[PDB]
Amino acid sequence: HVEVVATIAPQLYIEETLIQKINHRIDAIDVLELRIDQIENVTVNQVAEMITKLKVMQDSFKLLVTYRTKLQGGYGQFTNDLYLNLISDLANINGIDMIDIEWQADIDIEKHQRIITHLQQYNKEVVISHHNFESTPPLDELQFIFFKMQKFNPEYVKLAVMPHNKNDVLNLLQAMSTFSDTMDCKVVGISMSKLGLISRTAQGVFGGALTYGCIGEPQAPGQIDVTDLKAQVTLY
Amino acid sequence: HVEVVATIAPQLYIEETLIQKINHRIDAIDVLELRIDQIENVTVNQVAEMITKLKVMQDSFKLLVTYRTKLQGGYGQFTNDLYLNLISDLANINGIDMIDIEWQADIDIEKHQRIITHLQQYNKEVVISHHNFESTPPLDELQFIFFKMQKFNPEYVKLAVMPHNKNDVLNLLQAMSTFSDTMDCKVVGISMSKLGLISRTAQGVFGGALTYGCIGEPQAPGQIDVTDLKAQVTLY
Ligand SMILES: *[C@H]1C=C(C(=O)O)C[C@@H](O)[C@@H]1O
Ligand SMILES: *[C@H]1C=C(C(=O)O)C[C@@H](O)[C@@H]1O
Ligand SMILES: [Cl-]
Ligand SMILES: [Cl-]
Repeated sequence: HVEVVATIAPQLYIEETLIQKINHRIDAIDVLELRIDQIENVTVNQVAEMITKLKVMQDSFKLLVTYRTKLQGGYGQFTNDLYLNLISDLANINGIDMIDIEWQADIDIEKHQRIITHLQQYNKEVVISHHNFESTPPLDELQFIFFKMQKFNPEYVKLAVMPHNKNDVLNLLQAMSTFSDTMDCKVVGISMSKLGLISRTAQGVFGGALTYGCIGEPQAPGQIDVTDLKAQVTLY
Repeated sequence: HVEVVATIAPQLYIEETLIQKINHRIDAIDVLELRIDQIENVTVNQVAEMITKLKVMQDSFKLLVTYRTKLQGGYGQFTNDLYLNLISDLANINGIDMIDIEWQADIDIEKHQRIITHLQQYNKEVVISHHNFESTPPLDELQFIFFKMQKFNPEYVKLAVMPHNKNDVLNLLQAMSTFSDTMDCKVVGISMSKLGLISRTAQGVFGGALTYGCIGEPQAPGQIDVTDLKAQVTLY
């Protein structure tokens, strides 16, 4: 039941060459993730334009739009206020199925619940996400983070962490697995880098709902092509 | 550094057709495991004859001979006395590189140390093995079993256990991983069945030294072809 996400990161012009590679991989892709943080001064209208090119394929996959802030390992240098206005305004593009919203311990909980409630009222599935690109907290802290993110009643919680050792990979898998056993909410757990690759291929074994791959070059530490990732998912 | 084992289980006649399939897979196979417990009243001289056919390939892989008792999930119904005489007598076949000897909590420790010391004096590498085909003990018990088997100073310790859930798979990986961090001894940890398949493909990720696959049909619960298993090992 694990769905394969293809992450793309184009500029305001989605190339015909990229549309072509998406189509060659159509049977591997359940979710197409349009990263937009790589577009300096991206607007909602530019996102709407790019989605017009993708929606022809809307029958073959769900569309997820993700603005990854620089603080959380992406390229987005929007202010928190401009970022949260972008997330809220993405509710109006009909073609979007899913929206990523970032979680960290210092957020305004009230504002986050307002935006999340708004996205869901506009029939958008919310992925609440947390990335640590430096380290992997101990097991009890990983479970704590999943627990705090699920309190917003999102469709998905996503935790991505950087292992320094084997135990860090096992702690991410164990946290995801325990969460998946106890909660209705869908869970996504990533151990990044080649060391954590087993979290991407065996995601379904440990109760996770999405696994992220690329079409060309790795879009995050440890990513492989979605054709190869679908083949991996199929093995487990 | 994880070595791929190809398990074969022939009758006194090793078929030319089997020798052919071994040769097609020569680049995937580091260790050829000749199971012999499927041969009722197998003798050391019959093993010696079969090894004559295999030793032409001795440059391309190590030869491991394994008598798996019925109590430990194999077909061998030799008495403990006849089984331990077979293990000791395998020391005299020059072509054998490795010998599997079974461990369980009720063994005569003195006799086991004598045989293990004899095999090693005859320049055989010892794999001390324990199989539980019904269940997976809790983490502290898994570590206990590895700890008791390593006290014999074997070349390898091998624990194969049957998971009932995700936590059982994670406990096998964690036990193997902790053992590999603290001991010089090589370690092999198998979670059997499709649920435990990640233990076979990601064995090297968690500090394990061997991973077992087949040439045709699965020879143990969860096994895949050694070509596909080598490809998996190569990914991690
Ligand atoms: C979340 C996680 C990713 C990953 O680790 O592969 C890729 C990124 O684009 C997603 O937003
Ligand atoms: C030990 C383990 C095996 C496995 O689980 O694949 C196969 C068996 O032949 C080995 O002795
Ligand atoms: Cl699809
Ligand atoms: Cl070889």
